[PDB]
Amino acid sequence: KATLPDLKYDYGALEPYISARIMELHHSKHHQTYVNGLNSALEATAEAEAKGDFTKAASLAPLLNFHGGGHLNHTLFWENLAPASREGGGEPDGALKKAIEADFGSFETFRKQMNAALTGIQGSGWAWLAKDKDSGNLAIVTRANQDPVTGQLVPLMGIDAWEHAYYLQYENRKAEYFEAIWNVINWKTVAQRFEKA
Amino acid sequence: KATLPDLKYDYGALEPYISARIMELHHSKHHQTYVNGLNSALEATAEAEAKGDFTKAASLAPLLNFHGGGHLNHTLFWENLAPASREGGGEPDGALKKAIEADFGSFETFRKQMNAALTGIQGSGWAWLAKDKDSGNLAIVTRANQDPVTGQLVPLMGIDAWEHAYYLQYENRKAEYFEAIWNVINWKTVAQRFEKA
Amino acid sequence: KATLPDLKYDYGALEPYISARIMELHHSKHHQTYVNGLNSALEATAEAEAKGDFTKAASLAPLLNFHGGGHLNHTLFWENLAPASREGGGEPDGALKKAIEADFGSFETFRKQMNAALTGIQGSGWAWLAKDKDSGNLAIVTRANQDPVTGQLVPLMGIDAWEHAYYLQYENRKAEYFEAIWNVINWKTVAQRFEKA
Amino acid sequence: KATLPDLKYDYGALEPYISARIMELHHSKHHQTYVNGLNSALEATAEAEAKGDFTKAASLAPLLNFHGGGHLNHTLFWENLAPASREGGGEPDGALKKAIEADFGSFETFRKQMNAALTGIQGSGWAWLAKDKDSGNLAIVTRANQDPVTGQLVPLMGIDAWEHAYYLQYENRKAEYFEAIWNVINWKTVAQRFEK
Ligand SMILES: [Mn+3]
Ligand SMILES: [Mn+3]
Ligand SMILES: [Mn+3]
Ligand SMILES: [Mn+3]
Ligand code: NA
Ligand code: NA
Ligand code: NA
Ligand code: NA
Ligand code: NA
Ligand code: NA
Repeated sequence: KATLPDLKYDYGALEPYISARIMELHHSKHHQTYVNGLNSALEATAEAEAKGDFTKAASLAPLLNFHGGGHLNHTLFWENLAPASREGGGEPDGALKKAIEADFGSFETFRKQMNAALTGIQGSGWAWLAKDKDSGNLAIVTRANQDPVTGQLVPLMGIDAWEHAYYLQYENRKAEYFEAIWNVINWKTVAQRFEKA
Repeated sequence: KATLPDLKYDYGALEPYISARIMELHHSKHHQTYVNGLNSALEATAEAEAKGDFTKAASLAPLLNFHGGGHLNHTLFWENLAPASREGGGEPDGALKKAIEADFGSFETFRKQMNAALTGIQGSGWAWLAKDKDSGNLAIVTRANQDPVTGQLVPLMGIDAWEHAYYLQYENRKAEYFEAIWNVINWKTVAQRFEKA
Repeated sequence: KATLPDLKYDYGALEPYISARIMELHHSKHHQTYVNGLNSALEATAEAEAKGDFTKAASLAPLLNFHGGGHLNHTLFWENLAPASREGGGEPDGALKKAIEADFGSFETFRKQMNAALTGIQGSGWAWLAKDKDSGNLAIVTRANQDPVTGQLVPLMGIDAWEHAYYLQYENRKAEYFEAIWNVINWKTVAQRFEKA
Repeated sequence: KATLPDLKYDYGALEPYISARIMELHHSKHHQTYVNGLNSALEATAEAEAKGDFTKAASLAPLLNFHGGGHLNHTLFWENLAPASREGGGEPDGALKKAIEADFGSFETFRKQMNAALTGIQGSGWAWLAKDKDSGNLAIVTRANQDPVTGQLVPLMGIDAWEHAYYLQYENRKAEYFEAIWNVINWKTVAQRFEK
């Protein structure tokens, strides 16, 4: 079944940009809950279907979307987060940089639009840098709740805008979080994602 | 494996209220598409799960909801329709009639409010008479697209408000469709559901 | 122009159930932001309407829904909260208590159903005890984000399930918050609302 | 007062690709209903605000989005439609041709993508070729119901996937409609919107 991926660093390795207690709760509590809920959903869909109860199997689709989205979203999230002193922060280079410039004008303009995109989210949700699977063309998208980036879009970089991703440190000052997190984004990971398939 | 149920009468039995062409298409084409989509979603989900691809599994949630919802909703829809010369039309009686009367004042008022609810649906959707699983109180709810009536509420009588349910015969004049369909509602089916919920 | 209502008590007066900092931010930051956004939207709608720019006028709808809902919800929310030493806590009496018994069997069943409702919200949202304006029947509903309770239902008592409502004090342990808040619900306010709806 | 815009041709001018009956219904009944609906929402929002009733004003937001969106979407829709014999059909030229070829690979690749997006719409909705207001970066997007394309994205070409846009002629065969409509898309208009 699905498992919680370990982090590549200690919970407090993203300070002062994200607090240890946030990293701790977020990974060990919130994501774990999505892992658990993802396994429970697949198991119920399975057991309902072996019984020919499609009404029941189809009634689990929202929980599969919520938890399956959560597990995926957070997995990609830790992956593109890293300590500022090491591979976190800065900006991309090579092929990824060139497409960002060609699709957004500059990295700085992309940053602004993404922060703007994050700001505009009403309630719980995510903003993503994504590409078209076929052309590679880049876009800034947002997702409500745990809805994922899938299908025609491949996700490259995600910032979680749920209140639980920042409130303990930044409280209602969500702008400060959105500005701060760029220091711990791992653009090496984003490039790998972009430069593949 | 999920299957398209046959109707209990011929495609033209509900004329003049719903045309034979509408019924034919609605069943043979539209509902069939939902059945196939449901089995396809469920196969693709199991295929993924065996290969530990939870990303793919979760990505199929929308199609499971949509097609799983279409199958259930249309299944119940056909069941609460019957030719006017038989079990269709008229008004409910017995415990059902008293329950309608309790929660809506009269059958006529319920019929008025449901017609309004159908009229107020923006885009594609369904209106249902539903029953609270604990108290038994009745209400009119609306659902977008093919989202089902599930959880706290049990569906008893549905009317489809997607344009394919009426456009060939009534065009934009949805109010005429909503008024006409009461002539072919199977209140014997509804009362059966009412007894078991 | 819309204005921030004043609380009827000091920020720390709902302790230990809700912390002072939470009440402070929730009222002076979050609600104040909705009030500002609502006025901003209504000014913008008027400015475009006078220029015959109906494209602009329509585009301001999500903001009008978002802020105007947030204004309504929180206004109501402060009104059905009070200190335990005073009007807060306990159980309702009179017509309300009995109406609750009629539609949920007991006050405690309703309580469990409310907490179950709150817990089941995916993402940001609210749970309400509402009353049907025609039948007088009570029900528990949920709303996404700041989507209000309007139309056929009249809100009677609301609980806020957005994370900023509890996270500083309860962190991810929302069930502690949902359980804890009943000690500061103002049933007399809810009773006034019941009487007049 | 918002008003129903005039079409620049007779209702039967888009046949055999869109029928006279669909066109007449779509314009004279559906869009007219969005026009009246918008004006009513703006009125009641005007009434409400004067009364200091902000609960009533906010409660009108769903209708404003729905009707205001429908007015905008259909306005643009007729503008990017024209009789095949004239401004309709064919391919876009100019820098718009170049952009599509840059962003999608080919017009043929782009077309298929949109047709697939349109087919992929669950329920009522639209598909749009849009550009980013700041970069000119093209995207295919979809909107539920009458939700419009505003803000960071500028719509350039819309195709309506509501069932009332095709069912009378094509019935359930939505793909037939999606493939057909390309012979009456006005790319001159789409090219204007692109050049802003
Ligand atoms: Mn999160
Ligand atoms: Mn149908
Ligand atoms: Mn709040
Ligand atoms: Mn249309
Ligand atoms: Na990490
Ligand atoms: Na591009
Ligand atoms: Na907020
Ligand atoms: Na709205
Ligand atoms: Na959409
Ligand atoms: Na036909």
